[PDB]
Amino acid sequence: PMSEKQLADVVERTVTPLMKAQAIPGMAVAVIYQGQPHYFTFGKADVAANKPVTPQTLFELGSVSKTFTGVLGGDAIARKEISLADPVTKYWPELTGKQWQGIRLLDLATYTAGGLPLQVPDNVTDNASLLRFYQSWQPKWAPGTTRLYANTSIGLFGSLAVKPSGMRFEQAMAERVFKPLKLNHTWINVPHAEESHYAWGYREGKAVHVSPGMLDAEAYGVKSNVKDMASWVMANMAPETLPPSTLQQGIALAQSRYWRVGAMYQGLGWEMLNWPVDVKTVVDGSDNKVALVPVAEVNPPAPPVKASWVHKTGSTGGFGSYVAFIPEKQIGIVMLANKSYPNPVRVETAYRILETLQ
Repeated sequence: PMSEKQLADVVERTVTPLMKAQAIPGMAVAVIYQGQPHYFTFGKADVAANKPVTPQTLFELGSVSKTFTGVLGGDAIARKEISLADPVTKYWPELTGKQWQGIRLLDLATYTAGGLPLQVPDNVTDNASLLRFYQSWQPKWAPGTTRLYANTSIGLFGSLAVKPSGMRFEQAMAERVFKPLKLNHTWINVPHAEESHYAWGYREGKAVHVSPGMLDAEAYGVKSNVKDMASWVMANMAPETLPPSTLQQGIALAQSRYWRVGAMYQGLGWEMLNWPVDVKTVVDGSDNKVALVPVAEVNPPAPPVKASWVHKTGSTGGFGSYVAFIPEKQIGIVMLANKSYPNPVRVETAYRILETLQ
């Protein structure tokens, strides 16, 4: 096996030229190897203040948040509070339009409603306007037949999935996911007392934080540090080491295979490819296209496959994050950066580091 010094050299030799070429001010990396997290930090969390990235620096996870939403939804299924087969209208009866007949929680969770768009419009700022948005939406294809990656899809899934619990989404996430996993520095809203740890993001050289928006918490709103994110990867890679619970069951539901697009399988938030797989296949299987694509159904959904590359990319205006793991090999990686840089580059960087552990 690689020593800690050998692993540090692999990470540093990869990340240093990457950060220079991409103008990424700061990165935090965790490698999961031999059952242990290994932390590596680089650069600046706050350029103007010359504050370094540390293992306590909070980054915006952007769409990596969808993995938390998927697991929380899986937990609600395991609690018997919701079923993926339930109609959307069971949880939002005001969605009376005929286009909503036949659309299920499954379709919201996995982007198969028939072309719900990527973003909630910024001018939609309350529930009355959000209702009008969904009631005006016209699908392009029948439900359960196409994939279009969308915050309006999985974001609405998360909001509806928590309704039987009596808690708002943020409360439910804290009580049912963050707290049982001891993710005590993972936040949907960064508390005032934690702001000193919150990195700035950088877009066109300017310091930025994610803007508020409807469904933000559900689709892109989690902030976390590299230590909690390493714990999140460990819990999802080896849920059998957790005590028996609805959360453990929900982790399994989120890594179940519901649809296939090419070499990618869609979970709840998580996405998977069968392992072994070449890096070019992972890159080609992780583009969320602007246009709709057809899907193949996995019926019934297939339970988690240990021989998988499991991953999620995510960004905000100022941040770029990536998590990936291979349960068969018990290796994984977290890369948090305070600039958004291309998703294929995140995959290539992660794949190269993980390949040295094999």
